[PDB]
Amino acid sequence: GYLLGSA
Amino acid sequence: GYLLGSA
Amino acid sequence: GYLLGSA
Amino acid sequence: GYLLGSA
Amino acid sequence: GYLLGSA
Amino acid sequence: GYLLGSA
Amino acid sequence: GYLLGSA
Amino acid sequence: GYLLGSA
Repeated sequence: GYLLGSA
Repeated sequence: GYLLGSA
Repeated sequence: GYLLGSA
Repeated sequence: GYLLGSA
Repeated sequence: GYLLGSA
Repeated sequence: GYLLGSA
Repeated sequence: GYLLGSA
Repeated sequence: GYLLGSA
């Protein structure tokens, strides 16, 4: 699984 | 922000 | 924040 | 299992 | 900032 | 901060 | 597994 | 198992 994000 | 997650 | 967990 | 996070 | 994690 | 753990 | 980030 | 983090 993976998670990709900007903040 | 932007988010993409998958599992 | 962002979270992804799996079990 | 796994856990991925930002804070 | 930016984040990518995978497991 | 950022976290990834797995076991 | 891996984690890549900027802060 | 492993743990990877920033603080």
